[PDB]
Amino acid sequence: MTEIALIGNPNSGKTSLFNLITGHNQRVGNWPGVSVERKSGLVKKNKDLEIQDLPGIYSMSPYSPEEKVARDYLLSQRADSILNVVDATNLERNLYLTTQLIETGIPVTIALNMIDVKINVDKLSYHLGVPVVATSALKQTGVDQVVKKAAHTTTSTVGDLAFPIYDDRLEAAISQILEVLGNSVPQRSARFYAIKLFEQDSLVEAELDLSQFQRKEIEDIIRITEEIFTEDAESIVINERYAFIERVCQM
Repeated sequence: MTEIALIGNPNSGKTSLFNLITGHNQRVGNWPGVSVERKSGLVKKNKDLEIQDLPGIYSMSPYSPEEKVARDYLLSQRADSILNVVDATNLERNLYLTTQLIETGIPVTIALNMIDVKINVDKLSYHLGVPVVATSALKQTGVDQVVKKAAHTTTSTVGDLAFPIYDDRLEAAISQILEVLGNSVPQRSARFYAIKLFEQDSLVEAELDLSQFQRKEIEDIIRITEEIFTEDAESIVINERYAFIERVCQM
C-alpha cells in the first residue's frame, strides 16, 4: 500500500483537501509518546492509497512537537510520497517548509492550492524539481490528478532528486559535513541531516551516534563558515532558504 504524507502550512486548505480526498472513512489515533493527534484516511476514489495527515507546520525546527512528529515520520521513511499543500496567495512564505520537505529525500508533489481563491506552474515545477499541480476546490479540478501524481512519485519510482542549491560557501560546508558523516545517516536523507547539524539542531545532534572525531570536524566547519559570513549558523540557512525562494519566485 502506497502511503502519501499530506503536509503544509496552517491555513493552506490542507485539512480542507484531506476531507475532499478521503471522504468519510477517517481513522484517528495518537503518535507514540506524545499527545499529538494522528489523523489518517484512505482515498475515496482510490482505496489502495492511504493518506497520512500531518499537522499544519511552518518549518521543521526542533522547537515544536508537531514539527518533531512530522520530521520523525518522514525520516523513518514510512511515507512513500509527500503531497505538499501550498497556499498560492502566500507562495514565498509557504515554500520555506517545502525546501525542508524536499531535503528529507521523500519525493515531493506540490498541490498548488487556492489558485482561484499569476504563477507559471511549469516554471515553478522546473526550478524546484518537483511535480506541481494547480488545485482549486471551487472549480473542482486537479485534486484527483495531484493525488495520482504523488501516488506515482515515490521513493520507489523516482531515481535521483533535485535539492535546493544554496550559496557556494554553504554548499562547501554541507559537502564537508557529508564527507565526515560517512554512513552514519541514510543517503536519501544525508543532506537533510547535514544542514541540521550545521544549524546545531538539538534533535539531530542527540539522535545520531557520532564519534568524537566527526563532532570535532562538524565544529571546525561551522566555525569557519560562520566567520566567512559573519553570521550565526542557523541564520545562514534561514537567509539561504529565503534567497533560493526569491530566486525561484522570480521565475
